[PDB]
Amino acid sequence: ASQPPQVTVDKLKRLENDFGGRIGVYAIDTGSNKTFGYRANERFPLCSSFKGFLAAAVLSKSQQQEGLLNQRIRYDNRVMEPHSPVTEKQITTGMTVAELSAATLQYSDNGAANLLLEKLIGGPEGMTSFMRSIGDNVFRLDRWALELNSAIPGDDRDTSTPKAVAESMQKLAFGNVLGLTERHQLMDWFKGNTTGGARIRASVPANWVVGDKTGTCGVYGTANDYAVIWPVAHAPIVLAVYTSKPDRNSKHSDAVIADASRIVLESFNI
Ligand SMILES: C[C@@H](O)[C@@H](C=O)[C@@H]1NC(C(=O)O)=C(S[C@@H]2CN[C@H](C(=O)N(C)C)C2)[C@@H]1C
Repeated sequence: ASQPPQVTVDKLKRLENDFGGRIGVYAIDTGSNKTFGYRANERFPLCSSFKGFLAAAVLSKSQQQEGLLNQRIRYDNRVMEPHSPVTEKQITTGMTVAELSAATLQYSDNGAANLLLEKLIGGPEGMTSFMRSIGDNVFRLDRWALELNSAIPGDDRDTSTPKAVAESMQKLAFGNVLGLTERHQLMDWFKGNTTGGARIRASVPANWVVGDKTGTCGVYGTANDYAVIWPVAHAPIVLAVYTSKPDRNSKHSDAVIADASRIVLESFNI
């Protein structure tokens, strides 16, 4: 009862032509295992979207280190990265590992990301190692939170593919790589994300539940979102939407991400 894949491709190609850039998508119906991709194996910059996987890496570490989420981290006199809305307010108090993970995912706090990378996960190399450990052989993180957003065409640093992002989200949300407590916590963090209102969330009816993480590099019209979507009385759908434009000076488009998401989700004829 689903739409022919070529219909969906044809719609995405027209949207690409309107956008003036590249759109890559992959979606997984976790109940039927039906999938759909377009440019699904092309690399796109992750931008800040890696932070959802960073939070997962922290939870995986906590599953083996009792009490890790409650550990308090202080960062007096640290120079805080731009776009650190939570960490810049908690210097006097410090923040727990859980609070840092929630902030990095839900507010895209760069300071929280670099604090977790430095102090728990082992830098970009350790982030990449975590993804390898769940069978993602595509993801790579090469640089720290600010520098990874250059989004230069042809530069494979700090990239993944829509398929790999969606497949890794599926593993983390519903597979065995995290325990029940950790899955539930990860999903609750994604559900509370605050930066995705104009992207995948804008593509679904208001009574569906979404958990997501966005990325906005700020150059090369490059922006993205990936999500778990719970339709009414239907198995969850995992979706990744990544975009870029050839011109350094172009702006990204939230609306194109929302429209691509709508096209892909409608193709499952839920
Ligand atoms: C490198 C980092 O600084 C960015 C990562 O990609 C941050 N993460 C994103 C994101 O999309 O998640 C924004 S965009 C910002 C978060 N939402 C705001 C927004 O959508 N507005 C103001 C409309 C703007 C950061 C720069």
